[PDB]
Amino acid sequence: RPTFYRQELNKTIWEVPERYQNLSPIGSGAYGSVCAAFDTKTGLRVAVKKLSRPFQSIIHAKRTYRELRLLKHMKHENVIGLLDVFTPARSLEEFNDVYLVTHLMGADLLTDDHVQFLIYQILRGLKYIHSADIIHRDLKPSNLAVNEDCELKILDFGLAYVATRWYRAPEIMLNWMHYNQTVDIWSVGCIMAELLTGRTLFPGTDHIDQLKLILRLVGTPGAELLKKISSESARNYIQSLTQMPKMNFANVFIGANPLAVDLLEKMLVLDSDKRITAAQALAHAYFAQYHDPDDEPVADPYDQSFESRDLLIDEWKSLTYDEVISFVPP
Ligand SMILES: Nc1c(C(=O)c2cccc(OC[C@@H](O)CO)c2)cnn1-c1ccc(F)cc1
Repeated sequence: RPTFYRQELNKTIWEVPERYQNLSPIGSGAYGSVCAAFDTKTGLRVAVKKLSRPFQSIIHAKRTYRELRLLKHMKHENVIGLLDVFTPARSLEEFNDVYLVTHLMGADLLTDDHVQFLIYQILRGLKYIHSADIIHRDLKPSNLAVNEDCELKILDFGLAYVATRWYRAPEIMLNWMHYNQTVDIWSVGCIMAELLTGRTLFPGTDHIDQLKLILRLVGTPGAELLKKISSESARNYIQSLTQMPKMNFANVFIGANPLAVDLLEKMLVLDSDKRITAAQALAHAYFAQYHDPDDEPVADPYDQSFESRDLLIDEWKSLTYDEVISFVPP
């Protein structure tokens, strides 16, 4: 066990191991605050998220457990992974704080070769994630941390402007049909289109407007898709709206690489059974310059049985401590 040091930066208190020096506060969030930090052991710059209020409620307790379990499991070039996890607490009883340490990236979310590399990496990262039955579910430019090699990593959570709903698959925002992993692909689509044009594709001012903007482009659900809407409420809503034709995506993404536009038509379909998977998306002609199937690996199986559990603050708290204790750096 290493020795720690204390620090107040931005009204929040920080208790890290000496091995992490020069804490620079660089971003904040709903579930915590990230500091930049130099790691004396590896000689690398790293990020440190101190989870804010990790064990305040059953919802916080579970969430904290969830975050740790996922980062511990993520091992991939395009997905943010745990370099170190620690706590100033010397026992489970005192255990009140959780710090997560990962790589320092650079920034967030240009030429068609850039879009290609960036989107390639996101989709290489969603192939993996998706392979372990995980769905990012809130994929957006600010969970996409790039450095100057242009090298991408998917963040579990971003930093703090961009509305989440600007990037949500209709299905999982209007709760309107059975959803699958391909909710992230809708987002990648929305992200990809932004990189190409410079403009948010679906810059909606709320749920109803968002749906208006998506339908402008993609067209109202036809009889084959209306068929799969499970909500009495939403079928009503859709069918009542004034009917819109589907657009030619070349007329909307003009001068964009025709292969880029083909990938877009393939990602931005309402019918989540038709939508292109990550694994499929990589084999698209658009990525010819980077696609390599012997190097788009899948992930170890991931036990999310815990998601279906109702436990007590203290129990979750204990499982998390377990995961701190059971860590091994790479
Ligand atoms: N690794 C990162 C970053 C970054 O590296 C990052 C992201 C965007 C911008 C950014 O700025 C870097 C420079 O401005 C400061 O050196 C860093 C932001 N959050 N996280 C993160 C940390 C610990 C976790 F457990 C989970 C996620």
